[PDB]
Amino acid sequence: HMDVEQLGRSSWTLLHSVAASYPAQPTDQQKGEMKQFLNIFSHIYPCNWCAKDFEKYIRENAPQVESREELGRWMCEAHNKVNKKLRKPKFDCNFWEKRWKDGWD
Amino acid sequence: HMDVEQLGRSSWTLLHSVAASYPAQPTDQQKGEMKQFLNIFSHIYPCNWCAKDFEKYIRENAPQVESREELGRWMCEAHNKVNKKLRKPKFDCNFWEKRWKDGWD
Ligand SMILES: Cc1cc2nc3c(=O)[nH]c(=O)nc-3n(C[C@H](O)[C@H](O)[C@H](O)COP(=O)(O)OP(=O)(O)OC[C@H]3O[C@@H](n4cnc5c(N)ncnc54)[C@H](O)[C@@H]3O)c2cc1C
Ligand SMILES: Cc1cc2nc3c(=O)[nH]c(=O)nc-3n(C[C@H](O)[C@H](O)[C@H](O)COP(=O)(O)OP(=O)(O)OC[C@H]3O[C@@H](n4cnc5c(N)ncnc54)[C@H](O)[C@@H]3O)c2cc1C
Repeated sequence: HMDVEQLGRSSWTLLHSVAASYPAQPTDQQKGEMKQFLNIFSHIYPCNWCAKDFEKYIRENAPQVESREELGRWMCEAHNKVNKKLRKPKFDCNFWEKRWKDGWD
Repeated sequence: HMDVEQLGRSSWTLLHSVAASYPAQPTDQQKGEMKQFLNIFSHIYPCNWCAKDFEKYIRENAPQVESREELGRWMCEAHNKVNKKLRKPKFDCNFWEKRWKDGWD
């Protein structure tokens, strides 16, 4: 059984929350585990076509893990690629921090 | 900002969904990435006390990744440890597959 909407909202909540909690100056270790986290996520995400695309996205636009600001923007753009594919409106990445780090809306 | 309830429900949805999609006979690779996924998750989960505990849980009761049936039960019991800590009722792990693999309730 696949409930792709609830799984999708839940999973974006988790991804954007992890990027909002990420350091502005990450350790070399924090950078490496974030890259691996994201790669593995793309292998095991339980919505099979969802997974492969996001996995090609990670290969063609590698996660930017040098800081919170870069990672958050990266996530916002990864999510917007999926929004475009689904004919949903674009999210203003200028407001990624207001939404996910400060928690407004 | 930390909204631990929505983040928590979202994150359990993702974890139980990944275990429901896991093979009954996983490849050696699938086993290794699941272990690493879970370890990294426990490092980066954005609710700091939540994270450390679950990380000690993974060290004291290592993820059982040999099959879907074992992994799903493991996840159910990991979640029940947190339910106990929060004075929520215990979930019947006998019904883990009905809930998360078949999608009823
Ligand atoms: C990696 C991944 C790939 C997916 N691929 C597919 C797919 O191929 N086909 C499919 O049908 N579904 C896919 N899904 C599901 C889809 O993305 C949506 O989650 C689902 O349709 C639910 O949509 P929603 O309108 O409730 O909000 P969601 O798109 O899940 O958004 C949740 C909330 O995030 C905020 N938000 C929206 N856009 C952004 C952004 N760019 N940056 C930051 N915050 C934002 C908004 O506040 C929004 O309400 C995928 C999910 C994930 C995690
Ligand atoms: C790893 C982790 C650690 C956390 N630690 C804390 C913490 O220390 N303190 C804190 O306040 N919050 C913590 N949270 C949040 C907490 O677990 C809940 O998610 C949150 O309180 C929301 O509760 P809920 O009643 O909406 O349902 P949740 O507990 O999130 O459950 C979601 C749904 O899962 C199903 N379910 C319930 N139990 C099980 C089970 N054993 N197996 C399978 N399915 C089940 C039910 O259908 C339930 O509605 C943590 C979350 C995670 C992911």
